[PDB]
Amino acid sequence: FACKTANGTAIPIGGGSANVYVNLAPVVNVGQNLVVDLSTQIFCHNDYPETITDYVTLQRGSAYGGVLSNFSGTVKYSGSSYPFPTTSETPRVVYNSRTDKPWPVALYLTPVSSAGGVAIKAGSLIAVLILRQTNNYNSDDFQFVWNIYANNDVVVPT
Amino acid sequence: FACKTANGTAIPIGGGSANVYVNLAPVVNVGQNLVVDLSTQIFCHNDYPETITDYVTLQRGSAYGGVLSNFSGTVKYSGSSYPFPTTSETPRVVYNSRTDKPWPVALYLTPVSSAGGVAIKAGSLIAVLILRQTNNYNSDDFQFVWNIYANNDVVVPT
Ligand SMILES: OCC#Cc1ccc(O[C@H]2O[C@H](CO)[C@@H](O)[C@H](O)[C@@H]2O)cc1
Ligand SMILES: OCC#Cc1ccc(O[C@H]2O[C@H](CO)[C@@H](O)[C@H](O)[C@@H]2O)cc1
Ligand code: NI
Ligand code: NI
Repeated sequence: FACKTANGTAIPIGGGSANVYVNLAPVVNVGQNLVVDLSTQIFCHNDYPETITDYVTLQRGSAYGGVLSNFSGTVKYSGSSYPFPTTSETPRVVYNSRTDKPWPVALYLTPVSSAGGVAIKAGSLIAVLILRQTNNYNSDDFQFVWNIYANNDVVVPT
Repeated sequence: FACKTANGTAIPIGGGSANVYVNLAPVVNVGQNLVVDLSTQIFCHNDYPETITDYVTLQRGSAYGGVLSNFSGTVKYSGSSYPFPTTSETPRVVYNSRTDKPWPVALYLTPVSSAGGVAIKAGSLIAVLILRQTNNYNSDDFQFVWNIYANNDVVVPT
């Protein structure tokens, strides 16, 4: 089991850490949502699916920088929604193919009501998402840690 | 099969990730190349050359930060040249000795016409190069992920 990012990098068997740079809507008004869809960015696969089932959770999601201070939101993982920053590990999603498949994580973020002007700075860390991978085969229990960065400023107009 | 960097770190049998810092020409004009030769830094060896042949490709090369935004380039891998960021996995290089041999990868980067001022920041991630290793012996298929960082600022004069 290993993962890769779009036009990007890989975190190999055994886990590790990587940076993911995402383009964000440049303007988001109070009452609109900023959507950070990692399912187009992070892809994973099972290396021996004919005998091994891989189990993958979002063990934890935390907010940083402008997202931490100026937005509130939720995280959607494989079709269910949870608080973000997270309060517990999600249910497992099964990976059972050698073909790269999306990690089905998306953040749905909305400006706090007093936010105005530059709410997220270009180049800044906005989130850390920990993918936890286990299996039905051995004692493997690995973390794949994704540091998520904004490529551009996001402005909340006034 | 494992790899190390000169005065540096190691990625052991089975693959993994490591960080590599490179010195860059401090001033580079439109129409000139920054040459980043990793073959003097990254070295690999075969752990059982008497019965095993190791096959090593450049699986993917990706650009980040100032290189992604301010440069275009190519990669030379074992005597052939390709676009960088890459568009496919290269042909293989054979490793058949216990003696350290260079991984023969070099990047040639040239500023785009909008580059001006500090086009690459000191300390910043500039590229990821993924070495994929297999053999003629078993099912081993491992990735060695090299994160390339700039040691110094590179300026594009205006
Ligand atoms: O002889 C035939 C074979 C084989 C094979 C054995 C283990 C293995 O582990 C990785 O791939 C597994 C499956 O994706 C993971 O569950 C492990 O955590 C680990 O990443 C992958 C392939
Ligand atoms: O009885 C003596 C023996 C033996 C032996 C079997 C496998 C092996 O794998 C490593 O070294 C091999 C050769 O470098 C690699 O192809 C593998 O992927 C792995 O890194 C090394 C030695
Ligand atoms: Ni694989
Ligand atoms: Ni060795």
